Amino acid sequence: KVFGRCELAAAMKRHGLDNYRGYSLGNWVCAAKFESNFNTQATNRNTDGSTDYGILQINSRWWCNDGRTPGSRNLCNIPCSALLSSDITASVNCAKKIVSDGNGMNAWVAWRNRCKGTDVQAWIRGCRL
Ligand SMILES: CC(=O)N[C@@H]1[C@@H](O)[C@H](O[C@@H]2O[C@H](CO)[C@@H](O[C@@H]3O[C@H](CO)[C@@H](O)[C@H](O)[C@H]3NC(C)=O)[C@H](O)[C@H]2NC(C)=O)[C@@H](CO)O[C@H]1O
Ligand SMILES: [Cl-]
Repeated sequence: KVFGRCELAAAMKRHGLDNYRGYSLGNWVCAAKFESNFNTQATNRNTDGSTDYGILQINSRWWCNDGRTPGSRNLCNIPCSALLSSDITASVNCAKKIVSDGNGMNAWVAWRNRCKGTDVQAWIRGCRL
């Protein structure tokens, strides 16, 4: 599923990400835009052999099991394929644990390099929230 911007904003708010760990909704929408272009099916291989999955490009070295990332963890206790669903529940629940793990939203490379320190409020402009 390719979410609309305000569509994804509304789904993220419903699942409790607006101001989760202090990060306003626009941060999460901006992160998803540059991680996945709002595409729940997005996957990308990393040089270390891990893969990033879904709307928030959650990585198989730490967070989910894809059966092909040796010596990895599965800290969200979930198959990585669950992160590709049109329903973002699994991705949001896993994202909550990631952003709680010490480094905040810096865990998302695209957020650090493209959203952090910008006017992220613009990402929810016009949305009926
Ligand atoms: C969205 C996503 O999947 N992002 C991936 C990152 O999560 C990952 O970064 C590494 O994440 C682990 C787990 O959060 C980091 O470990 C934590 O490090 C902090 C100290 O910095 C410590 O407080 C935590 O206890 C520790 N958690 C553990 C050990 O479970 C680790 O620092 C991150 N590594 C780096 C190089 O930033 C990166 C890299 O694999 O991938 C993203 O895609
Ligand atoms: Cl980047």
